[PDB]
Amino acid sequence: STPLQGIKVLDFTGVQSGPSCTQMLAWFGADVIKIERPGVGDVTRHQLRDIPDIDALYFTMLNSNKRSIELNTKTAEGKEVMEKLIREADILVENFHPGAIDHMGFTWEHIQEINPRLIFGSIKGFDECSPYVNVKAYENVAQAAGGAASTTGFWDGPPLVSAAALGDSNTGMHLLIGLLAALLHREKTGRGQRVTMSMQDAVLNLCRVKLRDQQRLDKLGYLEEYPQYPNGTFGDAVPRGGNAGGGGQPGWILKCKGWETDPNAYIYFTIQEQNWENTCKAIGKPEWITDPAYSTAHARQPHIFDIFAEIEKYTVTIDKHEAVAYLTQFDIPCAPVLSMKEISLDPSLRQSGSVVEVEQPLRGKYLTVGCPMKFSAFTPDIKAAPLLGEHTAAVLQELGYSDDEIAAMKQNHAI
Amino acid sequence: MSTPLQGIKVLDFTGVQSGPSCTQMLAWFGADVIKIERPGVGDVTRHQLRDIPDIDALYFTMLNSNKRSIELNTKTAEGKEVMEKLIREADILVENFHPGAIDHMGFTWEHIQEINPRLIFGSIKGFDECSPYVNVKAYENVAQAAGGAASTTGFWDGPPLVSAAALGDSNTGMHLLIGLLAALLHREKTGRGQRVTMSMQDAVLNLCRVKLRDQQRLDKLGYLEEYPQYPNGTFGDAVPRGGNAGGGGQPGWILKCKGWETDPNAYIYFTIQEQNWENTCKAIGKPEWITDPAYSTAHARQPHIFDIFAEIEKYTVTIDKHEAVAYLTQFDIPCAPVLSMKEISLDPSLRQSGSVVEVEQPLRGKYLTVGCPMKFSAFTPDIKAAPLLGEHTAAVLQELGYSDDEIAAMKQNHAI
Ligand SMILES: CC(=O)SCCNC(=O)CCNC(=O)[C@H](O)C(C)(C)COP(=O)(O)OP(=O)(O)OC[C@H]1O[C@@H](n2cnc3c(N)ncnc32)[C@H](O)[C@@H]1OP(=O)(O)O
Ligand SMILES: CC(=O)SCCNC(=O)CCNC(=O)[C@H](O)C(C)(C)COP(=O)(O)OP(=O)(O)OC[C@H]1O[C@@H](n2cnc3c(N)ncnc32)[C@H](O)[C@@H]1OP(=O)(O)O
Ligand SMILES: O=C([O-])C(=O)[O-]
Ligand SMILES: O=C([O-])C(=O)[O-]
Repeated sequence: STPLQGIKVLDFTGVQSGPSCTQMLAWFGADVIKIERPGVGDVTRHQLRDIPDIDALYFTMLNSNKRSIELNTKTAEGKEVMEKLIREADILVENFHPGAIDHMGFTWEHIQEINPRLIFGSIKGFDECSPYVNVKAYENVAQAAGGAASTTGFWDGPPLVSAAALGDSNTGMHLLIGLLAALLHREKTGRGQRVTMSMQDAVLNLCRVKLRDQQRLDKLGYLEEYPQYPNGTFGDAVPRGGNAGGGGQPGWILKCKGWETDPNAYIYFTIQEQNWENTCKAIGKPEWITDPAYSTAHARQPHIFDIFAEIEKYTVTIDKHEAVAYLTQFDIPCAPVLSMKEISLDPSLRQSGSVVEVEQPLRGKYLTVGCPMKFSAFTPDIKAAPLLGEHTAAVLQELGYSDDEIAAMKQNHAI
Repeated sequence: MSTPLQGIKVLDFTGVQSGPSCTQMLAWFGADVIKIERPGVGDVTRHQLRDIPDIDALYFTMLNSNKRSIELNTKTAEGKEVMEKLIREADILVENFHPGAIDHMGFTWEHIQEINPRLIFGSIKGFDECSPYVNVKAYENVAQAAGGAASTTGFWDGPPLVSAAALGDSNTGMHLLIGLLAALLHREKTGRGQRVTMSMQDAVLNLCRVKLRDQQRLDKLGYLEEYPQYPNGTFGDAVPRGGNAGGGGQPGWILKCKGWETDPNAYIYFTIQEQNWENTCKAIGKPEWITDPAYSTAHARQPHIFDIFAEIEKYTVTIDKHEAVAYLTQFDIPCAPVLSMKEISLDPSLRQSGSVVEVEQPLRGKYLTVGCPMKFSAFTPDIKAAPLLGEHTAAVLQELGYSDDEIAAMKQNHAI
């Protein structure tokens, strides 16, 4: 068995936020029916193609294990099919621009009459209450609005976006939590419900510790662990802190051998509070262990960049991998800045099922990020992403449509 | 009637941020969450970066709302027995201790199963069990380094950069939460618990799926057509940093608005949406660019896209970010202000949506927390104070069936 065996999902989503969510649902065992615009399909099929005329990697990495139907829900037949699908499904997911699904006639209120057991998941850029409620949102728009860009980067540089999908995949993961909770809830109420998740909120959730800092800053007028303390200045808003420890312990990104030509010849190095002695032994500074300018976090802070400068006299003489292999003997929390190339070839990520080679029709092999959490009682089986409308006939037949009904839909551009 | 996890009992061994974010959500969903804490010490976040002397820090109160706290030393004969009885009565056990730590207490996953075959065991670590870094301690930024985020965040002429967002911590907690919910759904069918593990490296990698897409494109082709480096810069063998480029979204950049020279947040993100070129040109008074073949497609714009962004900035710098956005959105341009944490903390709509929540804590009074991020039509989480250390020890022990003599003996023996 799988966790979602028997669950039926209607997947209206496109791009990244919505499809990351329903991809996971499929991996957990749900039957995920991707509803696509006839002749067009999810925009990621044509975005940044690396092989001419076939589905792009953006699409294949987000749509493994799904089924694809072409269905134009703005036709009379399409709306009826859509209604039959809602009637038989457990879950409906959409991440269209605000209004979009409503204007098809498929608003929450109509959905409940058709299927009171259905769980409706909706992703938007912004909440119902927001002044930005009808604003279209892409990844970095949510990063700006959710507090991440404000607090990421350097104090003497611009706001900076994160490479990580804080707005897209992160939001899809947050809706997934809601959908799972809603399934557990339905076990008790006998009812579906609506779950919404905004991109702004998904970003904000991950910046909880910066909202901690803002309150500290409001009360006190300073942040004792930030690079600006005590010889710089604070304004009224949490500032950017470069490569400071954030939610972790004090740390920095340090150069290792190769840095002048290799943009990834670096480590993250943590000065953990209780590990100062080991940290000093590691770098051959036994005289720093009990020196009152060095022995506590509070004393180190005013000259912490001298201390990082001193660790860097060692780290630049060896490869990041050598550097880490040594320092971890001293129980220092550290790790190489791994490039996407190193991650793509890393044997242990293959073994753990974190990076998965999948075979796609026409394309052949590609790599995807696998199911990130591991279960002792089940292993996801990660498969190819569907060709556009590959499963239209089968889905219509499962609903009870005759061959004549299907041929009429095709004639009428409903599929 | 009725919350999603009503009747669910959770044993929460977690400390810091990754495990506690997970169990906080479990509590908001209705679960009874028992935080097991070291006697006289508690979760380290109680003492980290206190803004008020002698009381629980905000790091703690923002991560431990709605939980119960017991002081219990599981290294004592009594503590191990209480722990066993707690595992027998619980649905879920969550831990994020250093590698080895919970094993060395005498309830190994294999031992947990014998005690309660219905129990779901959730475990967070920095790295997976076959990683060469399996025993490495991981904080937030260590996971960001190892998971590919730091490598691909920042500028091409600067260092790797960490993200402010908790990619390693709260993100990993959210990923374990997904596993725990799925495992509860799976138990409805099997009648059995299971172990769910989540590493911090994997949580970061999951959010960088689009950079793994780019690595493969780069391996096949030798270039990334949408990256700032194309076509007039150079590519190496690894996905490079691209500054404020659109990433998984459409081409875009962080642009200066009025005040930028003194306000580090006087900026917007501006997206050039492919199907919106005409409106974009109208917005900026460049009607002549609509069909100019140097401008009319994404492919044609790319070699001189920073000129285009520079031209947008001649408008955006004359006006403040909020006005810039109210104007541009009339043209269907995807944009938003770079909101500071100050703006977010005071934002009325975030209060109205339950996204920023004012909670009243004993001794401290009011604080703000990030609320339950997704919204449910059939239920509203009730977000409460975080527990004082050991506040619920007696209650939990009595629920297990211990007498007053048994509890007094535990206290004498430093088991609580
Ligand atoms: C917000 C964040 O999560 S930050 C990111 C790091 N967090 C993670 O989730 C990654 C996994 N965890 C870790 O790597 C580690 O817990 C770290 C690096 C965060 C911290 O490690 P440390 O502070 O050095 O030790 P840690 O808090 O894990 O445990 C210390 C000891 O307390 C013991 N302990 C914990 N709770 C109890 C208890 N109730 N009774 C008795 N002992 C206890 C542990 O078993 C361990 O003891 P041991 O070395 O004698 O076997
Ligand atoms: C790369 C990233 O950053 S991903 C960010 C994703 N964003 C979200 O998830 C939040 C909500 N999404 C959005 O705001 C938007 O979908 C955007 C901005 C991402 C993209 O929007 P657009 O490309 O302008 O249009 P979108 O794909 O939403 O829909 C366009 C039309 O297709 C229609 N449509 C969708 N599926 C179908 C179908 N099966 N049959 C007929 N029409 C359909 C929609 O109803 C809409 O029509 P309408 O404007 O006449 O009402
Ligand atoms: O959390 C921290 O960074 C600290 O304790 O200094
Ligand atoms: O997705 C993109 O960035 C694109 O299509 O250029």
